[PDB]
Amino acid sequence: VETFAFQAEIAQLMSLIINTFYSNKEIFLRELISNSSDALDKIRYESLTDPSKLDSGKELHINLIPNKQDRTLTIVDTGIGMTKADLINNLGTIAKSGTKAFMEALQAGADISMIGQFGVGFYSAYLVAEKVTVITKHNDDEQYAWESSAGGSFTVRTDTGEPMGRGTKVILHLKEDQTEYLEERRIKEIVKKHSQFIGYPITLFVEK
Ligand SMILES: COc1ccc(-c2c(-c3cc(Br)c(O)cc3O)noc2NC(C)=O)cc1
Repeated sequence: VETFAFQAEIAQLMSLIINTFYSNKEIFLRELISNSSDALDKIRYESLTDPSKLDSGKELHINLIPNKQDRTLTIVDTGIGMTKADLINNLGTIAKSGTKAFMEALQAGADISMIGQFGVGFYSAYLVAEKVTVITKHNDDEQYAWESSAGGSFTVRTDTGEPMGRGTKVILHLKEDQTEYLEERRIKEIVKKHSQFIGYPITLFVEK
């Protein structure tokens, strides 16, 4: 397990998200579904010139899986997946500029719900999750697990759990007072409100 420090600007963003009073927390789900859609768009596009890129799975879709016993909401997609370099350095490089723009927008009157316009919507997960685990698999690369409970650090390891084929699984370990996001009616409501036109099937699993 390797441990890394967030860039200071990203740590500052995470602290703002965790500490600012803001009731409209449900927007986290739109942001993660949007990221999944983006990753699905990319594998679809690349498959048009190299069909073998779908050897790791032809189905392009998103599953939402609540588990009340583990207190997790999991978002699974079969998108392009992230590489080790994506997780450790490269996406963070991009996030630095988006965070700067977002911060300046907030100071100037914008609200947290506009976060995705700056390319850093992932971090809205910390509105509802005490810990986020991201399991991801890109073609021709290994399966990795990224994880953070904020506080300025994250970890990355090669994942020895169930093989995914290709794509990304975001496991939200929900805060104790945010368990509404495990309820079927609540998730359905949020998907219909904010993610109704996503161009891939979204299957909301039910609990056993
Ligand atoms: C908004 O920035 C993004 C958006 C998506 C990704 C991504 C992902 C990805 C990342 C997150 Br977090 C997520 O919730 C879902 C995803 O499928 N998998 O490959 C990618 N790789 C690419 C290039 O999309 C990475 C950065």
